[PDB]
Amino acid sequence: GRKEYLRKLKESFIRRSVNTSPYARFFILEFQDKTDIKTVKDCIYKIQSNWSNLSKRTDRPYSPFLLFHGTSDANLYELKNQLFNEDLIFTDGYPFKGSVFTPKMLIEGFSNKEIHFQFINDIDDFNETLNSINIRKEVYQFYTENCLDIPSQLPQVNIQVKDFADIKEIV
Amino acid sequence: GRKEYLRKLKESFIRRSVNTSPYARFFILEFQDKTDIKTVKDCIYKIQSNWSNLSKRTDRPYSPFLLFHGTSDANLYELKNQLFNEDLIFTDGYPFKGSVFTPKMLIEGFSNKEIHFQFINDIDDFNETLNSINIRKEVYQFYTENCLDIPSQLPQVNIQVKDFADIKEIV
Amino acid sequence: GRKEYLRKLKESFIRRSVNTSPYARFFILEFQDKTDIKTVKDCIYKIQSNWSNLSKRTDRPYSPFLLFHGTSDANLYELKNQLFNEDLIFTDGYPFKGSVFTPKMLIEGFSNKEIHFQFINDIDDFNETLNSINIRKEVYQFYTENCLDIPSQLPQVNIQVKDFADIKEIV
Amino acid sequence: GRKEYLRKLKESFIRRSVNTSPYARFFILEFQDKTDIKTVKDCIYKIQSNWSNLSKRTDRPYSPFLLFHGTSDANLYELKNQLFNEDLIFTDGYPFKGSVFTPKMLIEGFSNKEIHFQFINDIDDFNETLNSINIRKEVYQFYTENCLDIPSQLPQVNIQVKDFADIKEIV
Amino acid sequence: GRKEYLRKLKESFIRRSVNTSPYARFFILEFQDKTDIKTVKDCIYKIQSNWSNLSKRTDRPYSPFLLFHGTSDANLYELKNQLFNEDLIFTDGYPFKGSVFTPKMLIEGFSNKEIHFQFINDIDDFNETLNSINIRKEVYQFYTENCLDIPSQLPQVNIQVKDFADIKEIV
Amino acid sequence: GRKEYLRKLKESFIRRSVNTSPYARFFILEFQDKTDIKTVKDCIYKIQSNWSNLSKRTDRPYSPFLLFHGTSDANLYELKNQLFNEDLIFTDGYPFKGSVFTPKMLIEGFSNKEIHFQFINDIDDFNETLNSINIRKEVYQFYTENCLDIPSQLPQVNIQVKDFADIKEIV
Repeated sequence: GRKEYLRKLKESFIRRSVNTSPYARFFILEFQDKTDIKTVKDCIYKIQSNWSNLSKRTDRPYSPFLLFHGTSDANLYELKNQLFNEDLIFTDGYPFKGSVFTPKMLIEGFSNKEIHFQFINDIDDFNETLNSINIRKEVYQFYTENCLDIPSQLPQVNIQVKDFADIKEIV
Repeated sequence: GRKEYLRKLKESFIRRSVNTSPYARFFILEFQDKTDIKTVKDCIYKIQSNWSNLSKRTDRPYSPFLLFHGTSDANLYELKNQLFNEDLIFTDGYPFKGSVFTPKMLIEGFSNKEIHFQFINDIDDFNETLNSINIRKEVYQFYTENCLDIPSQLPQVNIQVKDFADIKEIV
Repeated sequence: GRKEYLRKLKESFIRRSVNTSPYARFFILEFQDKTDIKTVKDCIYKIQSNWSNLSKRTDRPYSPFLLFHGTSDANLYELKNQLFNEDLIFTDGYPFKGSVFTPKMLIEGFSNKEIHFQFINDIDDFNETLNSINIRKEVYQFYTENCLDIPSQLPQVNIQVKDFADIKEIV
Repeated sequence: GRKEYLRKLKESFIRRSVNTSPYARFFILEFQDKTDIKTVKDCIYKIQSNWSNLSKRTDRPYSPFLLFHGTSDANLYELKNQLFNEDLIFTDGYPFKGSVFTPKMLIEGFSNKEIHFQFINDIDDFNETLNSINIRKEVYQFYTENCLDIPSQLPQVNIQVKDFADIKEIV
Repeated sequence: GRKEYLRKLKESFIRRSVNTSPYARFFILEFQDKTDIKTVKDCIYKIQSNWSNLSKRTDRPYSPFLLFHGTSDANLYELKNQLFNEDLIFTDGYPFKGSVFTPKMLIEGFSNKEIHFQFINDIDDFNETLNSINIRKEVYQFYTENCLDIPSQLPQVNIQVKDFADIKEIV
Repeated sequence: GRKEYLRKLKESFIRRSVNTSPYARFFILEFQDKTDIKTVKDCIYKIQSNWSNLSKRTDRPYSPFLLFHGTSDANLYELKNQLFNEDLIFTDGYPFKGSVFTPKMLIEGFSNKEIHFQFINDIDDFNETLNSINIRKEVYQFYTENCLDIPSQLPQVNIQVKDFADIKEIV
C-alpha cells in the first residue's frame, strides 16, 4: 500500500531504542528550491524532539547535527533566522559576525542542554566538524535527487524519499 | 464503516503524543449560529484536556489558543460567559472593560498553570497575536462551511467536518 | 453475539479515561419495584469506584451524583439506609431531620474525600442543585421504560437497557 | 477446546482488578472427604495471594473469608492445623480453647496485616459472622455437588466445577 | 512441531508469576553419567535466576532447594566445588568438615540474601529437611529414567524430559 | 522470507533478558580480511550497549569480553586505536608498552563502570584469562569460515553468519 512505503523506511536504518545512547548524530537533509520554508522546520523539530535528549535528569546529553545542501544562502539564512526566533537555540560554529569556523562551539553545544541542535552550513564545515568530533559519529542522509559525498569510514544511511514531506514521519 | 471517516481524521491530522512539547497551538472552530452553545463547550473542554499540560510537576506549561468565526458577538459572549462560570479560567487580551487588545495577556497565560486556555475574539486579534508569540505556532482548523484564511508561514491543517459534534472525537 | 450490545454501550457513551477531570457527574438510574434492592447497590459501588477519585494524592477530588426515580419512598430510604451501614458515606442535602434542601452540603461532599457520592431524592432536589454546582455538569441516564426531562443546556446521554443488571458492566 | 470451560469461569464470574477495594470477601468451598488436604491448601494459598492486600503501602487492608462444608471435623481440623504450621496465620472466632464464637476477631483479622485470611467453621458461624461486618460482603461459592443456602440480600456467585482441582485456576 | 513439546511443559507445570511468594521450593534433578557437569550448572544458574529473589529492596527473600540423585559422590562434589568457585554461594547442612547434617543451616540460607541456593546431598538429607521447614514447600521433579519417591502430603509435580539440557528452558 | 534466518539466529541462541546477571561474557568474532574496519565497530558498539550494564544505580557491573582473529595485527591495532579515540575505553591486559599479559586488568575492568568492554588479542591471552575469572563464563562465537576451539567445560554457542554485517542485529 501507499502507507507501507513510510512503514519500511522507519526501522530499516532509522530504528530507535527507548533510550538512544549519546552519539554524534549527523542529519543531512537535501534542501531544493521547490521545497518551501515551512515544512523544513517541521522536519527539524521532529529531528530535535526524537534524537536529542536534554532533560535535567541525565548526565549525558546529546543533540543532532543538521546539514543542508542544494540551496542558496538566501533561504538557508532565512530558515536559520526563524529557528532561532522560535527559541530553538542552535550553534553553527560562527558565534559572532565575521568569525572563522569554530568547531569547539559544536563540541560544547552537543553536550549543552540549552542548545537544542547543531547547524552545519556547507561541505567544508561538515568535514572539519567530523575531525573535531572524537566520539562515534553516525550520519543519516535524507535526499530526493542529489546525494552528498560522505567519507567512507563513517556509518552512513542513504534514504531516497519522494520529496521533503516524507522525511518527517521516518524521523 | 461510519467510524472509518473518524479515524482518517483522528490519527492522520491531529495525532497526539503523550509528551508533546509546549507549542503555541491554535484551534480555529467554526461557530455558525446553528450549533448550540453546549456542544461547543464539550469540544472546548476536550480541546483543553488533551492539548494543555498544566500539572505542577512540569516546568514548561502550555495552553491551546481558541478562535471562533462566523457567529455573532451575542452568542460568542454567551459562550464566553458560561466558560468562566464553570471555573474554566481563560484570557482574551482584554483584562478590563474598554481595553485595547493586550497581546501580552495571552503570553504569560500561555505559561500560566491557572489560566486554562486562550480565547481569540476575531481575525484581527488572531493576526496581531501571531506577531506576538515568538515560539513555533501550529494552527488547527475545524470547519463546516467556511474555512478561515491563514498566512502561509505557519503549519496548518484543514479538516472538513460534517458538523460541530464530530470535532471532539477528532481531538 | 450477546456481548456485542455491551460493547455498543460501554465505550461509545460511558467511555472512561484514566485521568478524568473533576466534573459534576450526575448518574440518573431508573429504580423500579421489580428491581431488587441488592442489585442496585452493585451498580452504586461500581459507579462510586470508577467515577470518583478520593485518594489523598490528588488535590482535585470528585464524587458522582446519584438520582433514583420510579420507586416508592419507603424502599428508596431502605436502600439509603443500607448504603450508610456499609460505610459508603453520602449526602443528600438533608444533614438533619426535618431539614430543607441544602445544596451546599452537596457542594462540599463533591470535594470531600470522606464523602463517597451524593444522593438526590427526587426531581425538585435535582433542579435545585442544578443551579448550585458552578463547574461543568454531565448527566448520564440509565433507564428501561421512563425517560426524564433534563434541561437541554447540559451534556446528557440516554441509554436503554433491558433491566438494571446490565448497567454496572456499562460503567 | 478443553481450556474454554476454564475461560468462561475466569473472566465472567471471578474477574479481578489490580486495585480491588477492601470488601468483606467470602469464599465457600465444598469439602467432600475424597479430596486430599494438599489440593485444598493449594486453593487457599491461591485465594489468599489474590484476594488479600496486606502490604505496608496500603492503608485499607483486607483479607478473604474461608468457609468449608460437607465434611467431618476430623479432616477439617487436620487441614486447619497445617495452615497454621505453614505460617498462614488465620482466625476463626475461637481465640482460645473452649471459647464461644467471637466474630470481633474476624473483623480485626479482616483489617490486620499479620492475619492472612479468616476461617469459618460452619453455617452457624457464617450467619453470625454475616451480621457482624457492616461493610459490603460478597460470597463466592465453588462446589461440585452440594450448594449451600446464602441469604438473598448478598451479591453471590455460584460456580460448579468438575472437582476441587479446577477451583485454584479460577481464583 | 518440536517446540510445541517445550510449550506443553513450560506454561502448564512451571508457570511463573513475577511476584511469586517465598515458598520453600524444591528442585529435584536426575544427574546421570551421560550428563556433563557444565550442562547442570546452566540448569542450576537458571533455577537460581528465576526462583530466588535476593534483592536488597524486599523483606521476604527466598532461595530454591537443589537435590541430585543417580550420580556418584565423586562428580557430585566436583559439581559442588565448581559452583562455589563461580561465586554461587550455597549451603548444604554441613558447615564444617566431619559435620552431621544440620537442617538449620538450610533455614537461614533460605532467608539469606548472600546464600543463593541450598544443596541437598542425598535422600536422607531431603526427608530430614522436610520436617524442618515449617512454611509451605513445593517440590519440582525433572528426570529422564528414574523418578524419586516423594512424600504424598508435599505438593509435587513430576516432569519427564528427553535429556537434562531440556530442563533449563522449562524452569 | 529473508528475515526468517535472522529470527532463527536472534532469540534462539542470543536471547536477552532485561535483568541479565553479571556473567563473564566472551564474544569471539571473525575479523577476516574482507571485512571493513568500520562495520566491525557497529557490532562492537551493539555488543557493548546490550551486554554491559555500567549504570551507577546497580552494584554488580559487567562488561563483555571481545576476541578477534582471522587477520594480522595491522588492522587489529588499527581497529583497536579507533575504539579508544571514540571514548569507548577498554582494557586488554597490556596497561603499558612492552608489558606481559596481566589478566588482573581484565578482572577489574569487568567490574569497572568507566571501562566499557575488554579486548583479547589472541587465543594465548584468551586461555590465560580463562583461568583468571572465577565466576561463570559464557562464550559466544560468531564466524563465517573458521571456528576456533574453545575448551568444552564452558557454555558455548556457535553461529554461522553469511558475513559480519548480520552479527549486529543478532546481538
